[PDB]
Amino acid sequence: LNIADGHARQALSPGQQKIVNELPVLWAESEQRPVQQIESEAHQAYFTLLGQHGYPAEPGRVLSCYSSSVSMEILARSLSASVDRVALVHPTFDNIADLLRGNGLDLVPVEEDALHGADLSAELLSSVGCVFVTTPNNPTGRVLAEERLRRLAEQCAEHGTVLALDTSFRGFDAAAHYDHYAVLQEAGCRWVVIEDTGKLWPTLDLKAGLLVFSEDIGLPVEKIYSDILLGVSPLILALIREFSRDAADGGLADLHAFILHNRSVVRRALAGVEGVSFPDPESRSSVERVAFAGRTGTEVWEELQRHHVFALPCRQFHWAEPSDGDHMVRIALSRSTEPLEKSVQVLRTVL
Amino acid sequence: LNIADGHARQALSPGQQKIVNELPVLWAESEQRPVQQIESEAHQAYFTLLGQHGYPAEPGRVLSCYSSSVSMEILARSLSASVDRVALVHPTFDNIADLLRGNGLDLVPVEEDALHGADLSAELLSSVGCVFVTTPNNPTGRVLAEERLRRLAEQCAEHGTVLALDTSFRGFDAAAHYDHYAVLQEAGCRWVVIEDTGKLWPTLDLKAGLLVFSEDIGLPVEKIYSDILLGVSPLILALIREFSRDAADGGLADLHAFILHNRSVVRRALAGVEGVSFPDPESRSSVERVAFAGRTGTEVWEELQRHHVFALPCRQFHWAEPSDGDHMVRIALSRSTEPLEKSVQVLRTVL
Ligand SMILES: Cc1ncc(COP(=O)(O)O)c(/C=N/[C@H](CCCNC(=N)N)C(=O)O)c1O
Ligand SMILES: Cc1ncc(COP(=O)(O)O)c(/C=N/[C@H](CCCNC(=N)N)C(=O)O)c1O
Repeated sequence: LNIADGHARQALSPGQQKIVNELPVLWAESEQRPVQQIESEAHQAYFTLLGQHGYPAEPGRVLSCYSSSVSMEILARSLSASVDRVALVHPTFDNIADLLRGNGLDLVPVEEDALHGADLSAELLSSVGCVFVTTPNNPTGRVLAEERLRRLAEQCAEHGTVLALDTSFRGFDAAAHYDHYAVLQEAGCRWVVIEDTGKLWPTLDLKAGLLVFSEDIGLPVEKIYSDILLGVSPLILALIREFSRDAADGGLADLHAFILHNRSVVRRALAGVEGVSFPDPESRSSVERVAFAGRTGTEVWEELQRHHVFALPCRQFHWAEPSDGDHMVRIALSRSTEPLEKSVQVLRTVL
Repeated sequence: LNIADGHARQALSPGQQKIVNELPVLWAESEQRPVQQIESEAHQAYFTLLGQHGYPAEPGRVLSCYSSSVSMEILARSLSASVDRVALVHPTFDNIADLLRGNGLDLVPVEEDALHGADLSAELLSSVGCVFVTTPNNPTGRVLAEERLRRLAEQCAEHGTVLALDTSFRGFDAAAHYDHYAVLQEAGCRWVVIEDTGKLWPTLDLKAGLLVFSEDIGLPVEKIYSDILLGVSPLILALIREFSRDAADGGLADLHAFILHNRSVVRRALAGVEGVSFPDPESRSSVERVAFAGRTGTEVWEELQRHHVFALPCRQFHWAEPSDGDHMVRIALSRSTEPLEKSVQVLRTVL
């Protein structure tokens, strides 16, 4: 009863199973056509699916990577020559912090209330070479609103600061489907976006990170990318294209309704308990934070393990101040509903 | 007419076509069995296929990565924690150098004749924390013989040096099919090997790098691997498993015969031209160097392009002295014979 890893483990839909049934046809197509044609079609399907109409479609402005984390490694190393300090949203997915810090960058935490609620201080922006924002954020689900993205982008441009976005959870929240690329190109900061197909669908970790960057980024992303790969499998791009097309023809709506149901299953199952609260009431992400007073997320985690239920304590996400996450756990929602409901039912009895 | 990229673009055999036809069955399998089980089966079939029987089969000793270059990035960044200087075979695939140099390692080139023909000097082993050998080497095809691998491993153990091997081309040459792991364990040096499935078969870049290391490696490979990925798709591991089994069942002998045929087609078209010569007469790799007098490899490439034939100039492999490769191009042999044959007929008239 794994509710820890955020990737999708629910069954395929009928439309998605039909895609999988035609994998030999996609293989034939991948053998027959220029990879670039399929990649263009995959990018267009995925970006247009999620409202990113102004993405740069000239071949080579979007670099297909095996994963978001590969893209992130390329970005961190590309930053490390010219940047000492990154302002990083806190909490966020902890590997972002480990990848930046492992490549020699010093991190400055920016709390969410500060990031979403007001302009960043000039003193901060002038003291960092990059601002890095996960939107929708993991674990909180919080979406950087369009006006805030615009003001942040403008401020980064004013300060010569790179604006980097990790938009991996984009597909789950329509609030994140306004055209980010329009905003960034309009603002004219040096920017980079890491899109990710890998959390949306149960494609057995067949996915791509998509590293997108402004023409003036002034970082060696293209070169270091080239150092790591020539490209991703056309079969995976064809897969992405088809899953995006199925998503465009109602699949995406069905996925939102399914995550909403599982989020509901979780909140109904725990609402009467303690002492329990749900810090992110408006989140539509595929992961869910749960907070409780009295006990520690680590304790709760330890006890759930005894019952073969595996969630995540939240300490790891508060990468600058782990005690900040002492009283919360994270629960994965991209799960078949029956196994998910068993999981939180154990959680309820433990509490 | 692409004869540049090393990856395989020849037609599927009947038996490989049959594996592609079962991709939906392998998908359902991947959904239903623990990834670790499939991974162990994939590893066992690939290592055993190529004679690497003493590979450490305990889970977690073989780290499955999206590609050999991802494995290489992990190794490079791990080395930089405690190593300043790496001795690297020269020429070799230039990403190996660009990844090491880009993670902050200083490179000492070791020409192939030094590496294969004599012990490494005490002066050299006093100055480097790692020796890195690509075997079979790309682009030369040169195979590190068992006697030299043993002696190299003995010297690394004596000095405390890490011995690192890149064995992506292993499957093409039966001279590389003696058990490298037995040699490395016998010597007791710190060692790391990057195996790669992606050059052998036309799998549309569905592949894994396999990062294997001694228990005393004393480098943070497990931590850095974990920061970049959790694992590779079970569908890709299942495919590796099935392609390795088809190869054990005669595929591999047929592939050796196919590559030999195509090498003969190239040499048939060219060995009487000019001024033309073949630097690596004994190579059995899927890539082939051609030398010429008078003109430059870059200039041959430009003329080939005009006729829509894309080969590779060799400068980039001589990563410490590119002018060493000024008079050579590389030709990909993992190609359908007819396109390859058109390609060299064009290259013939050019020369
Ligand atoms: C905002 C964000 N950006 C990037 C990544 C990197 O994903 P990647 O592994 O490279 O495919 C994550 C990962 N989230 C983790 C899944 C861990 C990887 N899952 C997997 N099985 N491949 C989580 O939320 O549990 C993330 O939340
Ligand atoms: C000894 C060696 N170790 C690692 C690599 C990295 O392999 P990877 O691209 O990560 O799957 C190569 C690559 N050889 C290059 C292929 C270029 C990549 N092709 C692709 N389509 N992804 C060649 O010889 O042409 C190599 O020769």
